[PDB]
Amino acid sequence: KLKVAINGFGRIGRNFLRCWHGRKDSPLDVVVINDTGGVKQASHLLKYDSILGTFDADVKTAGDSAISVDGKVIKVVSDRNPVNLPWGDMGIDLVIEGTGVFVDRDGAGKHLQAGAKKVLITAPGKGDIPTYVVGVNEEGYTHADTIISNASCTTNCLAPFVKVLDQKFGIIKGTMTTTHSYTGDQRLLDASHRDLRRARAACLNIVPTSTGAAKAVALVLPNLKGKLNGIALRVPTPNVSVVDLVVQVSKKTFAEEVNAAFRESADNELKGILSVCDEPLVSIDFRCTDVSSTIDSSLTMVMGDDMVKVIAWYDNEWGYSQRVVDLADIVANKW
Amino acid sequence: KLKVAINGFGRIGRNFLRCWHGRKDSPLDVVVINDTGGVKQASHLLKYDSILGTFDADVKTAGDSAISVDGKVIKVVSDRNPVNLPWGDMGIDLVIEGTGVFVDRDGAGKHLQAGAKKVLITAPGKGDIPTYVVGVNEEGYTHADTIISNASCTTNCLAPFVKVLDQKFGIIKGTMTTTHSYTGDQRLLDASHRDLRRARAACLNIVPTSTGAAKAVALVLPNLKGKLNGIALRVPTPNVSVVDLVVQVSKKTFAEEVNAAFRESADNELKGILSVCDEPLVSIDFRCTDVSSTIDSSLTMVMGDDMVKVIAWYDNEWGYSQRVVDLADIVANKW
Amino acid sequence: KLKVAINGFGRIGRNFLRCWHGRKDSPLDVVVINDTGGVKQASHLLKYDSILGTFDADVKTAGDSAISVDGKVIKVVSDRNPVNLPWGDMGIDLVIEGTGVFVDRDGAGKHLQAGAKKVLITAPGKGDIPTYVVGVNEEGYTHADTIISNASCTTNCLAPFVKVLDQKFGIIKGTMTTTHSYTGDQRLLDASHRDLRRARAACLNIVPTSTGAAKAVALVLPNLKGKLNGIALRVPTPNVSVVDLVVQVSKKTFAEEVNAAFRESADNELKGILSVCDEPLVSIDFRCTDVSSTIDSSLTMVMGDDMVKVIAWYDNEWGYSQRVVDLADIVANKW
Amino acid sequence: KLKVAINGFGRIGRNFLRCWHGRKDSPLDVVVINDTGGVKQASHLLKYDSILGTFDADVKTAGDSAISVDGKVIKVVSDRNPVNLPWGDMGIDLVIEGTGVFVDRDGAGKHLQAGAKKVLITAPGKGDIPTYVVGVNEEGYTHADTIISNASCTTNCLAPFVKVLDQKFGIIKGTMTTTHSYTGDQRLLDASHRDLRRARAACLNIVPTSTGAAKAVALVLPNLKGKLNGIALRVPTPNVSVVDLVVQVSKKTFAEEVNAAFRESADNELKGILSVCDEPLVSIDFRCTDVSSTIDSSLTMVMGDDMVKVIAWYDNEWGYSQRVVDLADIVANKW
Repeated sequence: KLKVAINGFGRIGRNFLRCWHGRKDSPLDVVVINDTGGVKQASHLLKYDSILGTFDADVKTAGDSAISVDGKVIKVVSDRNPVNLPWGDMGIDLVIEGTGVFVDRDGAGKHLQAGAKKVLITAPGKGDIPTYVVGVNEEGYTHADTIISNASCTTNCLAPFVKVLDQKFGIIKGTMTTTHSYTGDQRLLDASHRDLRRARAACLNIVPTSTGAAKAVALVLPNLKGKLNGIALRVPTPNVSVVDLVVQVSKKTFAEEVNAAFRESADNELKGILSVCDEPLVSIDFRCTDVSSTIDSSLTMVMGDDMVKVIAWYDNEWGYSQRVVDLADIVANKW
Repeated sequence: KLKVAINGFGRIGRNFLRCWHGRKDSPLDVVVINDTGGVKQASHLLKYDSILGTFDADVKTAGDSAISVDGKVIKVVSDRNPVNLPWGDMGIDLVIEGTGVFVDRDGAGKHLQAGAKKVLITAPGKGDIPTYVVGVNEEGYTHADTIISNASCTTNCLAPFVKVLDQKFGIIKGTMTTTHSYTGDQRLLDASHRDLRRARAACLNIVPTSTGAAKAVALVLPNLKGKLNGIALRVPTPNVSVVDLVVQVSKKTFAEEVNAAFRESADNELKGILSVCDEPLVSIDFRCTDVSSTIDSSLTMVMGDDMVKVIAWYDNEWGYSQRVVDLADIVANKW
Repeated sequence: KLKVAINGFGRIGRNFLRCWHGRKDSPLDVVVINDTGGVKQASHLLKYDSILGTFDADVKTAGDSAISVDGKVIKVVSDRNPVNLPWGDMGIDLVIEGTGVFVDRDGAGKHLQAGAKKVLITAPGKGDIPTYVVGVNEEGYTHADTIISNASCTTNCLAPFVKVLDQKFGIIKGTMTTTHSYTGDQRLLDASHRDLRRARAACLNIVPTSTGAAKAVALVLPNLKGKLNGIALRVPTPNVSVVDLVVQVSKKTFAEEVNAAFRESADNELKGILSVCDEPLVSIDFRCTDVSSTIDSSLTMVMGDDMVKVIAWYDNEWGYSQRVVDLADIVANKW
Repeated sequence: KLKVAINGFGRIGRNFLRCWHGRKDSPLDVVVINDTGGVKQASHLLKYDSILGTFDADVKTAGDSAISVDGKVIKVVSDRNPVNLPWGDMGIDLVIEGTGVFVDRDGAGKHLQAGAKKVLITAPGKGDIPTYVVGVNEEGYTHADTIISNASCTTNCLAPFVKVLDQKFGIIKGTMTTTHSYTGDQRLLDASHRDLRRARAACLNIVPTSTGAAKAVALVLPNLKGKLNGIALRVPTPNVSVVDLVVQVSKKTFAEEVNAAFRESADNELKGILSVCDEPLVSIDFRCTDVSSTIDSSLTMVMGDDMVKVIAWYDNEWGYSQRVVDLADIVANKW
């Protein structure tokens, strides 16, 4: 139904495509991809992937500016400068902005110059741009919004249960580490990088970095402004990340009661978004799970009586892309 | 000077040997090794190691029950049952117990049956056994002690700065995660293990596990009984681990003041035991450092005003072995 | 139809179970598992696996000596000594011997003492034991055979195309390296192992080892006795291995003609066993492929005019288990 | 003595610096580095490295355009376009060209425009450019040569023993695989790359690639023109690579006799360049070895009677840089 274009056909982009493609009765129709990489490359990389594994579809080139996915021809255009793209002419309604570069209203604003009606950025914006997280504040999406964000996938992991915690015990202050699967921009071998931590061999190192995720939460849960801070440690697992959140709450509680509250929500207001796992699983068991955030219930601790600790696993790539589609077809669904 | 025997010549054992061997004017003399592995294997494995790298010494077999290390002949005996070992006859004074199995007074007690004068266990004991951590409570070692422990190397990392924090701001309650290099007992591929978490491929997984380290701290810093809890996440780095400690203190403080307190101690009561790093380093930069614990100062945070967070790197193998020698030559030094 | 028992429920065993379970109209019925590990563990490990990924089935305990797989109850018994097992009473026809230990006629012979009618060993035997490879010599299986082998999965990879090469160009002599995914018996950290190469950290090392595979080929392709030798290099990829075979042939040929011969067979006598890949794929694209051996056609070289080189990818775990079922239901099919 | 400038201060460049710096009585003096990265970064990255480990030196910034290495101030300049660099004014004699980009006489020729007297490229050139390998053809270096190459470090590994083999048994034809530590230009995660093989996650994959090394050998051992071909398989080890060379020789030989010939040369014409290892070592034991190439003698095979197979380990980074200095101080030594 909704005329959809994907800007950028790297990990996030391709990820969105196969996510959308696996859906029951998608309100969305994807007609075009803007990628400078070329049609041969876009095809190949869409079909094969070390993390998501081979795509279960007939993916091939259809001429020299399109790919088919089981017959379904998708168009492929190739401009570096977004103001050019034949959006207008192709009557595009929603752009998935996955390049990572055009995060402001001034960079992303270039898409509505090509004559596109709405833009969804797959990354936090630099102010004045409304971020949204399905399960957290999705209710607040006006149709008037021309440019919207979906935040980091860490924030997509963290916000849902922070909501639950805040709603039910009342976060006073808290801090958080994100044990995080290594990520594209890091260095295979020690080499040049603006972050001297991130210049360093990704496969050999626990590498510390800043995370936007803590302050970023405040954007979608205003009640938490300046109550959280964080750090990330990139580790040599390719995918699947864990958040390690310590908060102090106002309602005296205990480990078991916390876990009950998450289950309460996992079966109700967050069904499909939050899960609670009561099994002794390891990181690679959360590969390809459809939820933003799974609480590892055996690991929840409360010291005592008000400092609560919570460990949640998230699939950094797939779980996030799932949300992007969840957001995109709310945009579509209420037109 | 001190007649020293090493029981068990696996990682911990060999590690102790090359640690001792690199020392200025060692009060210790190592004369015997009890290993069922054999002399060819003990030699080879002592010379070559993926983590510590090739040992800078002439290591070779000397006949069939001894190895030389640059001429210095060390004897090698081979009984499974410790009550047998010719300790008495060889006049052994101090046994480094590195097998991991004989942790109680009833298992380790078997060494003084062979006629050994004192035993040092390289692991926490099961009650009635005094643990000791150099920098923390080493002052309390009586000579009367026949069986002593050195705790986990995690506790050896954590106790020193927990001391500082407790002494200076006063820990009320706190919790802690140990991002930890994977460890020998874990599974290369998914296979049988008492811990279903630990049955799982070590090189592919963030694997959660219990850590003794938090309660274990209380043993050496009694003021902290039941104030700390913890968890570990084994990750696919071979060596070099980080502790991620969140506490609530009673003296309102700020990130910068905390770091000053560690530096205060790193230059004084903990010189050589605690360091503070002001450089943006990554895990593999702490390989082969001589200290129990290095604070990553850029990472210290305080929210607000009393919840303090501290990240410290430790070399799990080398730093710990360094302490074992530090303990062993206190035992020797005051005879 | 065929009454089937699985001895040993580690990687190979569990692998066979989920392989069998995914089949169109299996002639096989699996009724019992002999595993000392326990029912809780066998369930969990059957459901979750880092290499094959979560099993797409309802796997759970059914009482204390059985597991269900989507309702289908499988029995679980637990003796260490095979002569005991209630095979006779349970009327077992075919034992999948996956423990790895009972490879001779004298060790495996213990199963027919429990009153089992035929045994299939999932590893090369020590002489007098007929090995079989589907696609290579499966035609020669008499029903009289009480004990049969399926060789190494390396031999299962190598034999098929060695056949083709031998049949069509005529191998004179040749040599071969198996770049091989690391394997269970290797060491996570440097520690005790009969092979001093294999004592060493698996995740950090290219580790050289002996392979049975070259001489083992001669067993199923007698024409090649003493014409091949090999070595393996274990590498830090978990699964998916490559064979790097150099032969000298008698029929002067060229890279392109060789590849044509494999395709000839991949579409005919080896359809489902050998594939030829004309795509620039990497190791992790061959995960979960159903064939013994995929030729990487872009990589075939001929120097000149008679020294041919061939690179084939194989899934060490899954592809092999697929064959085990292929063998097991030939045994069943011709009763 | 020799006025030396280093162009490019990435892995190869920094590697050369610490290599030169560790030398007995270097005829070389390094006075300048051209790096766009900046002085803070160049310092840090020179001091810390995941592969070579912390540099054993006082490395720090000295003002804003220089670094000190134990007092010894080295200058740091920063132009992208080489024709600009103040070589002339600084009286530079020899440029180490380590950027990788300026490999032709037309790109590298730009350095002698800045007024530099000789250039040494750390990579194969595109024709008309003399390559040199110490131990192989170093005798042929005229002083007239303004632009020289040092080939790939694979060729630096392979050429020495190919020489020995050719000299002593006489290579007729042969083929070769290079199991190779992953390398900078590969992809941390599946992403855009001219080579679709090399676009793929480096840490998860055995990735096949073309190697220049086989044809490249012919350049330094002309007798072997069109007698060798090769392929590489990048694997997830960071450093330390192995060459797997199969040749057919004319002198009927046997495994043991081959190995004797290498030892013959390792103690004579190739002392310090080729070694022969008779120990069951693994890849990570060859870290930081000073030789181009170590033969793994236990692995040599001869089938039969004339197809010889040889496995040699090389340190891709350090061993090569060692040669670069070996070449540079021949240039210096005969002025």
